[PDB]
Amino acid sequence: GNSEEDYPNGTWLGDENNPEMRVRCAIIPSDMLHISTNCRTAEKMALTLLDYLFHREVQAVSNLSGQGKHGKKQLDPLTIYGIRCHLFYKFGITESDWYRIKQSIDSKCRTAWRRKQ
Ligand SMILES: [Br-]
Ligand SMILES: [Cl-]
Ligand SMILES: [Cl-]
Repeated sequence: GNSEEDYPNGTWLGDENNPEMRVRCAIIPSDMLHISTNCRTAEKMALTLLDYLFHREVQAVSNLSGQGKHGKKQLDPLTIYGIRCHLFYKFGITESDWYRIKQSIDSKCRTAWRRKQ
């Protein structure tokens, strides 16, 4: 989401006060606060956000780059940037951290695909 109207009942990933580090999403306010306090590492928060933001059927046919053996859709890039910003504001992730978090997201998408077979 670039705007509040995209998800009127949702939340901002990142910080609403920063136009360059915010992405509107479908997660409701109380659920976002639950994720904040229950997901105690950046990796756990990333993977939990992924399950709130992308249906498992979408995860099964997607990955970050949109590449695979018979094609994969890219996970929505603006939403992924929103995850990055959200993790930065909560945990202070570095570039190295983010690369690894991306590896964990891609592994989760591969697991979603395997579970369907
Ligand atoms: Br990004
Ligand atoms: Cl809150
Ligand atoms: Cl778990």
